[PDB]
Amino acid sequence: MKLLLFGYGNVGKAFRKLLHEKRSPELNDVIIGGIVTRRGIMLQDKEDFTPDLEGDVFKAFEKIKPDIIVDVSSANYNNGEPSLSLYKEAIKDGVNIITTNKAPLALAFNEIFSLARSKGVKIGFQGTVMSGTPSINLYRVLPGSRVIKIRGILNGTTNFILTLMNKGVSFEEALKEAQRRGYTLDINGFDAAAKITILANFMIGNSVTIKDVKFEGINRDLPKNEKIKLIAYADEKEVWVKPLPISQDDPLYNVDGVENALEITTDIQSILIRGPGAGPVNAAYGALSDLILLKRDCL
Amino acid sequence: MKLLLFGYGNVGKAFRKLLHEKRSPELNDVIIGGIVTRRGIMLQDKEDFTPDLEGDVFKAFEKIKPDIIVDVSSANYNNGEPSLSLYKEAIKDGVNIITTNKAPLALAFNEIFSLARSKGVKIGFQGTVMSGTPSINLYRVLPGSRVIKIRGILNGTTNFILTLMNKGVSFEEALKEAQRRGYAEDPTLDINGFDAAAKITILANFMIGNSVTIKDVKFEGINRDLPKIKLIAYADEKEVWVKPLPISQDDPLYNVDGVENALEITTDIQSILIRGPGAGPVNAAYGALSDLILLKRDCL
Repeated sequence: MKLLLFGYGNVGKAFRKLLHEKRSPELNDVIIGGIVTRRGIMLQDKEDFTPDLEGDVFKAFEKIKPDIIVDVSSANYNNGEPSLSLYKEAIKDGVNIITTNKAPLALAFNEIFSLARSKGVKIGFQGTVMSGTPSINLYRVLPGSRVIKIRGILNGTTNFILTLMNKGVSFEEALKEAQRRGYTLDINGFDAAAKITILANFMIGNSVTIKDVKFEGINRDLPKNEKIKLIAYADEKEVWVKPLPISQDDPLYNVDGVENALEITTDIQSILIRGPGAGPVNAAYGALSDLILLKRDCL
Repeated sequence: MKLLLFGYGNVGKAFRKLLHEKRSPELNDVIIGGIVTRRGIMLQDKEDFTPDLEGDVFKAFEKIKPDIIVDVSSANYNNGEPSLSLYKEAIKDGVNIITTNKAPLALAFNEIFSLARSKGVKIGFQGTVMSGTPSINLYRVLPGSRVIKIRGILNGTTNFILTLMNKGVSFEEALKEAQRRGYAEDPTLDINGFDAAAKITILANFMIGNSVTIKDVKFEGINRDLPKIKLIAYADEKEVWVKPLPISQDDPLYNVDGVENALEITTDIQSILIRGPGAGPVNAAYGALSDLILLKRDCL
C-alpha cells in the first residue's frame, strides 16, 4: 500500500518516524512513495526533505498513484485549497484519505463525506481534533447512540496560557513561553472553532461550517483571580467557543497545560475523555491510528 | 444473524429493548432466536419472558444454533460456570460471543481468548468493564502503542462512599447513604474491592497482555479507618492491585466522584483518561450493543 504524504513539517516527520518503528503488523506492506511540500516533490522516503521534482500535490498524485493520501499540510481556512479539491479527486479515484488538516472539513464537511459515502472511500480524520486522544475515533466506538451535546477544551496553546495565567503569570509571559515550546491568529479562538465545527458535523449530524460558529479568544484583560478555560460547545441548536470562568466542581477545572478534553453526552450516558491536544508526535499518532484502523477495515 | 440471549434480568431486558429501537442499520438482519433464563427457554423474541421449553443454556444452544451468544447472565465467581463451558463450546462451533458477565474472563481470560484466536472467533466484552463507557473498546482505537500501565476507579459504590468522606461525612454515615440509595446491601461484599479487582484483571489481560486471574490480584476495600481518597485499581507488566490511596488535585481521577468510573491508559506516546457513569442495566446492555455493532462491522 503506497502513501503520498502531503506536508512535511514536524507532524509529517513524526508520522514518518512512527511508520518506521513498525508498530503494527497491519502496516507491514505500507510505504511512503512520495512526499510533497511547498518546495516540491520528493519521490522517496527520507528523513530530510530534498525535492526531486518541481510541482504541486496534483502532479505528485498523478505521478505516484498512491492508495492513500496522508494530509498533514497547513490548514488554509480561506478556501481549503488545494486539500479540498485534492480530497474530491482522491475520492473520485477511490483513494482513501487520512488527514490532520482541518480546513477542508471545517468548510465543506457534508460535501466531502457525502461524496466519500457514495464512493465507499474512507476518511480518517482523528488527527484533526485532540491529536492522538480518541475523539473522532471515540465516536466510532459509540455506535447506535445519538449525541445531544459536546463541550470541551480543544486548543493546547490557549489552555497552556490560561493555565499559566492562573498561576500568577502574565498573558505576555505565558504567550512567550507557549511559543518557546512549539505552540494574533494563535489565540483568537479560531482553532477551537474549527474543531468544534468538525465534531458538531460528525457527532451531532448538524451540517455547519466555521461561518456558523460564534467564537472569541483570550487576551491580557481577562478576569483575574478566576481559573478561565476556552470552552467549545455544540448541541442541536448552537455551536460556540468562548472563555469562561470554571469552578472546582467542573470536570474541566483541572484540564491544564496542553491537555485537552471532550465531554460527550448521549441518550445513554455522559462521558469525558482527556489527553494531550498538542505535540507533533501526538498529532502524527492520531494519523497513524487512522492508518491502522483503515488497514483493519474499521473506518 | 441469530442471537441466543443468555439471561433476561435487567441487563437482558435493556438489551432486547435497545435492539428493537433500530439504533443502527448494522443490526437490520439481527434477530434473537431465543432467550434462556433459570425458568427455561423462550424460542421467540418477546418483551415478556414465557418459557416454551424446560432446560438449560446448552439445550437452547443446541436447539437454536445461534450465530452469536449474548451472555448477560449473573457472574458466578466461584468457577465461571456455566458461562465458561458455554464459551468454549461456542468457540469450538465458530459462534461469536458478546458478554457482560465478568466471571469467566476474570478467571480464565487467557484460556478463553487463546482458544478464540486459534479458531478465528470474535469476543465482545466491553460490557464487563465500565459498562457502556468505552474501555475495552477504547483500547481498540489506540492501536500501535504498547500499554505500560493502567489505573482507574472501577467501582461505583466505594467511589460514592469515598466521595462523601472527602466532603466531611463519616464512613458510617456515608455507608448508610450508600445503603439508602441501594448501592450496598452486610455491605461487606460491596465494599471489599472485589468488583474493582475483577475488572482490572480483565483490563490487564487485554491491554497489558500478561495472563492474570482474579487470584493474582492483591486487593483491599474501604472501611472506617480511612482518614481525598480513591479506591485505585492498577495494573502494569509486573503487578495488578486494588487499594485506597490519596489523590492530588492535579490528578485526572480527582473529580471522578459519585458512582462514576474512570480509566487512565498510559503508553509510550501518551496518557489518556476516560470517565463515565459506571453501572446500570441500560449502560451494560449498551456495552453489549456496541460490541454487537462492532462485530457486524467486522471490527472485533
